[PDB]
Amino acid sequence: HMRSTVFSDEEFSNILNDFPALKRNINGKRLVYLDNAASTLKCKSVIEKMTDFYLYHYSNIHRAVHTLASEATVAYEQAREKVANFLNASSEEIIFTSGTTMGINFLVNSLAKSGILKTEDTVLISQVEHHANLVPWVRLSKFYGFKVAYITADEKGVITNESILKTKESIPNPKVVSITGQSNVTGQEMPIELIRETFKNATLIVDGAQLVPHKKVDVKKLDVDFLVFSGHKILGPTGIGVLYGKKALLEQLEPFLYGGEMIDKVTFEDVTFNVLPYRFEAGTQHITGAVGLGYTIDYLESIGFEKVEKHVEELSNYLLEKMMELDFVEVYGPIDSSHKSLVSFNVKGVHPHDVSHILDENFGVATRSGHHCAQPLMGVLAKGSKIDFPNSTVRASVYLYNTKEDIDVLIEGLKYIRRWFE
Amino acid sequence: HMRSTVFSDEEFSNILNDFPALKRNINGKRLVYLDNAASTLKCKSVIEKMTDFYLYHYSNIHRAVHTLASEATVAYEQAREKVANFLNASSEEIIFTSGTTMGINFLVNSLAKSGILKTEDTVLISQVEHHANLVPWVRLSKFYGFKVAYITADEKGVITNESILKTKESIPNPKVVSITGQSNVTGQEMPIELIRETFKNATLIVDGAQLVPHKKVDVKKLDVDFLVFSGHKILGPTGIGVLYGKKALLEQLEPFLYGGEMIDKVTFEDVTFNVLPYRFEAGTQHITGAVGLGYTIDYLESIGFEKVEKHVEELSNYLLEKMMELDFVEVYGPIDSSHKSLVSFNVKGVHPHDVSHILDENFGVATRSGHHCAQPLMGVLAKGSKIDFPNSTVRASVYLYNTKEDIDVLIEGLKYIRRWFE
Ligand SMILES: *Cc1c(COP(=O)(O)O)cnc(C)c1O
Ligand SMILES: *Cc1c(COP(=O)(O)O)cnc(C)c1O
Repeated sequence: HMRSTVFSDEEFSNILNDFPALKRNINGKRLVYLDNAASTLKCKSVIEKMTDFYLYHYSNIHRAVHTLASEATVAYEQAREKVANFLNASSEEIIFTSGTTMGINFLVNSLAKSGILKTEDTVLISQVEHHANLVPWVRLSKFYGFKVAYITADEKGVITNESILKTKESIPNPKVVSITGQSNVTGQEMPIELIRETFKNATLIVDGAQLVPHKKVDVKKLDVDFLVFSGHKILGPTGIGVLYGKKALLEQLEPFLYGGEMIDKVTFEDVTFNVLPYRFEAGTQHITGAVGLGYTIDYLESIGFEKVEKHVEELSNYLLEKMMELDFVEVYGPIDSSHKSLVSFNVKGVHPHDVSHILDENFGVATRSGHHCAQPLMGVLAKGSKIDFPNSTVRASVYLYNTKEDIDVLIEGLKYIRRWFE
Repeated sequence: HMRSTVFSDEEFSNILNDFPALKRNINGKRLVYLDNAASTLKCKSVIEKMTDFYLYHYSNIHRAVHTLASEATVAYEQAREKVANFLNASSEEIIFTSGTTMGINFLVNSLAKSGILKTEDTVLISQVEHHANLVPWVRLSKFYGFKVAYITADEKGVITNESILKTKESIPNPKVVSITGQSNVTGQEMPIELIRETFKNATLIVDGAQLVPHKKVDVKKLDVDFLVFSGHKILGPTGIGVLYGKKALLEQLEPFLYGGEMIDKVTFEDVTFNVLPYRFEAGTQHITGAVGLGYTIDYLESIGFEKVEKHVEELSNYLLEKMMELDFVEVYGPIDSSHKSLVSFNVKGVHPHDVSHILDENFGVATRSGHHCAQPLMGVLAKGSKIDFPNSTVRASVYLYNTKEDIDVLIEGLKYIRRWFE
């Protein structure tokens, strides 16, 4: 018994067989893939469907008169609809992009050009944001003149409900609030609805890159204005992301990028724009990445996405339990049920890169060491550290095809690393 | 005998076998794919390599933290080298993007943000430009205040050497010149060396999206400042493009997009940027797309790119001469050896969309009708037309896997339309 409360040994066994990378061995040990927070492994049946699409159903899309162009166009718009149903949005509220990062850049630039984010307006973000939801705001404040303010994290990197309510006293009327739906370092799932009510007049953006892959997201319930995520973190193709926005807001936004398809009329001197969603898709999109993403979502819904979520939840609880028992590790983030997907940590007396190196070479375990694209968060964690804090951490992250046994290999690995450095 | 002065019947038939779409039949007719100028068919061996990458050598990149991460990093970066070598560029001068369109948008925003293209300045483009190399200039000139000027086309859409000189009399020192390498409507390969020598102090950008797939481009010899093209038009994956820029210029440009990997140091208040080329690659790129495009380049080089080029030339000249024989069609563009790849035309008394539909439903022939994302050029061609010009054209376009027989099926379909429908 694989030790699941969610999947039978047969269903689960079938799932694992969908991921050929799991048959890889590193120095004679099976691959134990715990770097899911950076990117995920690919499903053979999904990738075969993309291959069939490239080889037999492919051409450029829209203005479709010939047979392949119709097929490709229909498949692409069908993919948009699968994504809209997955988020409870309408299809004209789904814009295909290159990724989360592009999505955030699209918003900052489009909000400023549309006249919504002005000089001396304030954008409020959190201290635990990924560079993708931090650097565009901080750098572009120098060109457009807005100010950036932060919701502060505690010395373990936690954004408490109290911090959220306290920030509102101090920054009462932010023009934009952009926050992570879940930290790629602390593992903390954020209280999005509490944020939405506390900053009732703000344009609210959620960085969904870590959240969307393992937890149900209903954009109407959350009442977010915009949400972004990346395909490659949900078993999907690279080069494909999603931007969701409220139809009423998208209708007033200046396009980020310009070119073909997004126009209606072009003259040498002026342009007008197409309707939604095409207004915000300039030139040839990642047609096959979109179709592939659609097929990824079909795969997840065939397993059943509530089961995906529960399985990841039980893996997360087990990972965090086992990590908390080790007396020679320091763990970051909340020790509560908001903590999901991943555990960032340091082994006392051992450099993070050595932890990841030995885990990989001697135990076949893939983890990541470093700042995890959250350099300012590291400075916050340093203040609460009780060790000689290396300004970086090790990170183990779980997803669909992981097991409790994978986690037991990680633990065995870490014990070994402690005994080896003494 | 397949009528090639370039490939033996043996080699040619192996090349055809690489493209499974060619086995498709439309109402009993074999696919005759002549919409290459929109996008190209995919090679099975290439797509199998991409499949092997996705399933067995996949992870996020640029940090040597575990075995699959290193593999994936090496593969992506060797793909960057393959592109650099194909264009005779250094690898730090090659930036992966989502396509040609994102590439132009990058340049316009970055040139403005960097203080290079200012309110006083003029960008010179041509009247034949695709929307990708027209709309961003026109629309952003309204936010940034620079001026847009145009090299004029004659009434068949031809950009003559004399028109280029005449523009130089009125606009002797444009800050930026952005010009097509080859028009997607007239097929005219532009005289890039002439343009480079005539505007020697401008920042010269070439939109190579139609050109690069079938003609050797040596960026050092041409001495262009920037060049852009799209993967999907050179047998490659969707969602992937290339931007080439001279190292000395890339080093002074503000990045277009911000996020992970493109930074060096991030604080809550300031950022610094990574080295070339990563300065201009924000967040996770289309990893597998880049690898695929490398393998596409390998494939073209195993055939022999000079042979590809000569095959497309021989096909282009046959297409144009057979179209010139037909007294019921109006042909656009120059009737000389500058005309390559594609022929835009109208059938007298028949709407372009009906031509395309009849060709597809009766002859298996894929063509495109519409404005081809060049609406201002349509207005230019309207004045030279001798028929009731429908503000659109039919276009047939040839590439590697096409044959003189394919072109003969097109011609037969056009005569069927004339003879019977009528
Ligand atoms: C991965 C991630 C991003 C950036 O995604 P890309 O796909 O690399 O553009 C942003 N935010 C969070 C929280 C992430 O985990
Ligand atoms: C196709 C094309 C473009 C746009 O390419 P995308 O891949 O759609 O970004 C730009 N210029 C010309 C001349 C083209 O043929």
